[PDB]
Amino acid sequence: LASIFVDVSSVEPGVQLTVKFLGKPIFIRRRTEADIELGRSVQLGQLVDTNARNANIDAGAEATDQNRTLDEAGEWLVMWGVCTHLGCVPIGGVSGDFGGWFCPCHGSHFDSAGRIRKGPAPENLPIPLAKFIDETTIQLG
Ligand code: FES
Repeated sequence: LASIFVDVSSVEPGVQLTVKFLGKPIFIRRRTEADIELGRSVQLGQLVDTNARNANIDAGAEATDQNRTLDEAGEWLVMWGVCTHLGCVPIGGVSGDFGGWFCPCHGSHFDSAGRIRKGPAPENLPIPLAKFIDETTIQLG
């Protein structure tokens, strides 16, 4: 079966793990308290794309910070590392003007929940089928 199983036991706050799945990067960021608070401080009305783009929940779900992470605590942000404009790999480590990712191909800025805030990309970075299957492992797909 296609599903893969990622050990995240050693991922510390402020670290992104990048894993290849279906030929493309998946970003698994363990968010800092700053990342989480900032994500939760954004009103839906401020967003370019109000859809959660999240395979795990209703396709009409709103792009609240809570609908962008795997866990209620908001520590685990898992998304395709594929810019929704033309597919370049967004640069992380708190890059760009919105405390998240910057796609250097045509200048798209994503926030700390991977939501599009500035530039040509039309959509928030999509979230794959992903869930914890115990304390230390995320199943993708
Ligand atoms: S591919 Fe990301 S801004 Fe164009």
